[PDB]
Amino acid sequence: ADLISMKGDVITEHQFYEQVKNNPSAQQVLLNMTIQKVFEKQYGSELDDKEVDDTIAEEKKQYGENYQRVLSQAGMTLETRKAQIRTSKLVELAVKKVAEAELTDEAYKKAFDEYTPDVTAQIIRLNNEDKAKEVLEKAKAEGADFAQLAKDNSTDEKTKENGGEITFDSASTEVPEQVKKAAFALDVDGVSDVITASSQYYIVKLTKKTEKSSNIDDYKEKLKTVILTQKQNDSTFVQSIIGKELQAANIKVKDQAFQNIFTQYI
Amino acid sequence: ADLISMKGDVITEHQFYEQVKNNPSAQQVLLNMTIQKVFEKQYGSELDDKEVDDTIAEEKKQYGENYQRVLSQAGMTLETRKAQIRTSKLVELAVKKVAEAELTDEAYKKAFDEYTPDVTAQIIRLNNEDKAKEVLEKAKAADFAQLAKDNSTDEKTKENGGEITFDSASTEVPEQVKKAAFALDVDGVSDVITATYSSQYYIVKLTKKTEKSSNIDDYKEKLKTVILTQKQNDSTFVQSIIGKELQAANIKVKDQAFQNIFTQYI
Amino acid sequence: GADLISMKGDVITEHQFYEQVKNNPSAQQVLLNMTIQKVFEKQYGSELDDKEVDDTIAEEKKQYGENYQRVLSQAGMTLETRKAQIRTSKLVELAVKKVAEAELTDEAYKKAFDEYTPDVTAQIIRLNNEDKAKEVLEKAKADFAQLAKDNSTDEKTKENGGEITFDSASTEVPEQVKKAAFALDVDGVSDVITATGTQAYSSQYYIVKLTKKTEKSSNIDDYKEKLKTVILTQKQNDSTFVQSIIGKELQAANIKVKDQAFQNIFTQYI
Amino acid sequence: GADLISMKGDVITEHQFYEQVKNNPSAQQVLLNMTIQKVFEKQYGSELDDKEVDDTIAEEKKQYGENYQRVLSQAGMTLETRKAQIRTSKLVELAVKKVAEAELTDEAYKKAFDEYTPDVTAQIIRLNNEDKAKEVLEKAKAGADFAQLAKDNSTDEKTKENGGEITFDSASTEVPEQVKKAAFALDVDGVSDVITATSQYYIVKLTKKTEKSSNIDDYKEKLKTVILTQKQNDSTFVQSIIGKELQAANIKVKDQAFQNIFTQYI
Ligand SMILES: [Cl-]
Ligand SMILES: [Cl-]
Ligand SMILES: [Cl-]
Ligand SMILES: [Cl-]
Ligand SMILES: [Cl-]
Ligand SMILES: [Cl-]
Repeated sequence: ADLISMKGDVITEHQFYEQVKNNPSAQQVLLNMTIQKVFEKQYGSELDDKEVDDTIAEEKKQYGENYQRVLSQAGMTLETRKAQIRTSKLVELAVKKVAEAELTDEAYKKAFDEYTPDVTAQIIRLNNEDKAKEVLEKAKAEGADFAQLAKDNSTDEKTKENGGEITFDSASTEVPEQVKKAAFALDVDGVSDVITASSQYYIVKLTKKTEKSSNIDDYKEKLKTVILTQKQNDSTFVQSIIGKELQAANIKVKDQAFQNIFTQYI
Repeated sequence: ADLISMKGDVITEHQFYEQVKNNPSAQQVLLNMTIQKVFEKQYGSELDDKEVDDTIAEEKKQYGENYQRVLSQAGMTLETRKAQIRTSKLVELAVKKVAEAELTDEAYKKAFDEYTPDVTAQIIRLNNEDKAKEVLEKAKAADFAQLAKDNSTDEKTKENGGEITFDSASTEVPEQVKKAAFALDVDGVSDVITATYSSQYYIVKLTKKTEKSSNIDDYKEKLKTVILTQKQNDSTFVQSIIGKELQAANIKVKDQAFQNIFTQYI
Repeated sequence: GADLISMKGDVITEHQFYEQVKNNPSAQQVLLNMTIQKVFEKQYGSELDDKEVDDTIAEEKKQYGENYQRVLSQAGMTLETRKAQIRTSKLVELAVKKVAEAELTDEAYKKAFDEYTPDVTAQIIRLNNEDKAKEVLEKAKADFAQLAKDNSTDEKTKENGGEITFDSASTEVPEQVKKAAFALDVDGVSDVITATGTQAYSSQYYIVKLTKKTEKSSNIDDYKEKLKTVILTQKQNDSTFVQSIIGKELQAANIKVKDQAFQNIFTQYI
Repeated sequence: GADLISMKGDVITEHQFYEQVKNNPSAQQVLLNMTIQKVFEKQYGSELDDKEVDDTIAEEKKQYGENYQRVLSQAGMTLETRKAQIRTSKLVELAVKKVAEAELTDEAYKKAFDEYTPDVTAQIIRLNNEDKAKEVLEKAKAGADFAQLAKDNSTDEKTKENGGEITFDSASTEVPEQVKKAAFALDVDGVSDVITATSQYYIVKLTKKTEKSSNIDDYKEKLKTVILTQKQNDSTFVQSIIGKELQAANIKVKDQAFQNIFTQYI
């Protein structure tokens, strides 16, 4: 109950709460706790722990020895960050499930009209931007071998061996969004500009293009993936899903200090 | 008590405490609560309430009609800010005492040596260097008061012939103007002095100069103010006084989560 | 030792003048400053290039102009020993930056990261009169770039439609202007902000229009360098800190004060 | 020459210290004072007994008490140099007196005579508070005996025990100029209003007024002492005497650093 003690006085946990409740950073914590509980009740039994555990494991490799430090500077630990990813994946799972159910034929067609089928291309991934520009000037030379440039310079171990080559749709998650839209904009044998997506630098050469069908029926599972991704990144949709899940949980704010921050949702 | 309720669950105050205690902005609130209680205990009787009201009055004038908006951004009200300002003055007061107590004869000797008593002069300030050179050829040959009235940009001195009295400790006039002025003879005109958002140009005419007395007591309080004002703005000094006052209060941090924000002090 | 003054049937020698001048407070400071110079040259001298010292004294000569020679006399300096003083100052602040860097804790970085607010773009309109600021405020309830271009006293911002980018740590913008701007929403106009009438500056009045706001990241490393500089420049301007480093460095030299007259001026350090 | 400071692999010597310190304005003042001291000690020194200085030293030492060592330190000085300063001061005034005596003229005597007011006996009640002064002012004007009012109320310890009584002329420095001019304007046995000197508050009663004689010969020696004392307190006169005495010594400045500070005299 006592947080701090001194000569002739103490600070209690409740005294600490009564001061800190007006802090906007602390108000955000109660909002995020409420989003966690509501979404845990609704979709927590549907979300596997392996979905969270793989992502927190994935994130630990990206930072490595800096991971303990950066979390402590943000005021977090292994558990609190795990809860944050879990919360984020519960909202995403809810957006996925509500979107899936609302998939219309009129929706499938809109995606179908803007869809692109398999496109083979040679991609070179880079770290240094000075290298990326130096690789690009070589790629536009008279008899420039794009394959050897990929073999010599590219960081991507999987495509590096095969002269940077890769095949992908609009629905592929294995290549970035900015990289794909650059690839579809090119003519065949066209080399892209330096595409950017502690970030990564890409150059793409368009090799092949495949014909798209009239019949939508065979592209159903891939158009589904495009529409879901669009809904995952439509913030107006994501905020509605949060708002509607909170309204369905029937949250009552007991202390009036936290009344305004829930107004966006309630 | 409960803070949020929903279908078959509540977020309790203690659960909110357990999440929010790691929040860096929250950790600052407890530290400030601890500083507020200790400094009130020791220096509260000495501090008069009127100069706390002078600061919040000045602060209300600065922001004007942005004050409630700026206060809400910080997560505060007029009352809680007035408490925060009171704490600042209690720390300021304690810092002043320890600075007063650490005054040596050597610091006075040094401050006395570097001090130059009040001189009276006439200054012309200009934005353009080549206009300052044009005005200087007139000034060095002349009615200096009129030249200031017609050319000077300093709106404070301009109207009364560019007239000004200052000593070495003066913050009204720049270092280079002061030093240039002290080095002049009476009725002498300086060269263009350049003070360094935007650099300015100056022409100084010395009217009068006070003779610096032998005895140090003649400028005792003026030198005391120089030495204390310097210590008041040293963050390292202020943070050391806070630390020593917290150690004299015999603080025990009971919750491990706050241990780190206190190690700098205790 | 030589003779400094000669009269009929008597002289003042250099040793006799020394034996009197050693009690002069100003003279005791000169021995202290000669001591600081020698120690800081031995330690950090090799690191400092002479070009930067030549830049400072060249800048300084332009600032004073033909006043400079006259001004150096009053400071107890010739051109040579001023150039040496500037060098010593640079060697001190160089040494203070190293120890400040070496004493950086994670809590210092964390506290700075918490209090720091990232770059926001905005348009400002500085004004001399209060009644004119009330006039422009109601008009700016609008093309804020035009209202800046016509009315703004700040000639730096006026050219680019009043626009400016700044952190919380920017000293280019006043504290109350920054705090007012961070409290706005995007495309939001503040009421009149007032920099009050003090001795140095006359009272200024500001109207702020927030244009862009960076979202504050979760990763400290995105702002590490800006947070590093604000913590270091704080310690650089702390007189107590600089004095402690000087005192530490003088203690490391193992200085023996031979003449008793100077013992007290060294006691603050040793 | 000897070593002042030593450290690892280096020393600062006396000559090195001299070559630096000689450009310092305060150090240049010391040498000018040493030169004034040696010249005046050579010419006039035999006339001044050290008892004269020792009496003045014992006066200061008895005043400040056991803070005497500290107040000398605070003034950038010691017993030996302060003793030398008093000595040099007394030899200058002694030398100035001789020139003043020889330059006495009947014009000078006539001007002193016109401004002179002869001996006046008056009872002064020195008061620290203005409220307490106006109370005693009422009591004196009523019936009342003025000697007891001074005994039972005056702060000046010397006059208090003698019934506030003191005798003086226009020359006497032991009573203030505002009090003297008030006293000369009263009628015999008349009481003044409250007088402010600057802040102490005086009430005068004129006991005895000497009628001023028509003959200058009746005040010859007193008027002489006025003229000489006036020449003593005239800074321009004193400086000129020091200046001319330095010229007579045939002073060569053997170092160009000190050339300018002597040029103020020679
Ligand atoms: Cl093929
Ligand atoms: Cl504050
Ligand atoms: Cl002391
Ligand atoms: Cl020096
Ligand atoms: Cl707004
Ligand atoms: Cl005493």
